[PDB]
Amino acid sequence: EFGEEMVLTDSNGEQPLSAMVSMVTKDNPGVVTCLDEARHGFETGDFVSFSEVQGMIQLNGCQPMEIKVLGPYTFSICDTSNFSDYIRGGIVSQVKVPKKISFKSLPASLVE
Repeated sequence: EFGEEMVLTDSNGEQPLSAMVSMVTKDNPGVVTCLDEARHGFETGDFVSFSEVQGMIQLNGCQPMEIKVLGPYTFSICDTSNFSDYIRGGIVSQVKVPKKISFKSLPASLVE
């Protein structure tokens, strides 16, 4: 936004990605925003979980969900109408959803 760029020391780097919640709506889907002092790194289809929320904790205790990116600091989440109203707290991180070579074989097949 401005020309400045702070002058602190190194903080971010390595390890998974994370973000903070500045404001979220209780809709289906709902539109949430990120913290000015934070950056988002998820695309339409990624997954995120809740950390320490006030009121809207049910999300954290219900496994991660799928997000939607509307903009740089704008984005939506799954249906959050079946939970309490967001009061405070709430950290959005990037869960480690399955991404390995998982396969299943019910029948038997040795040599065709």
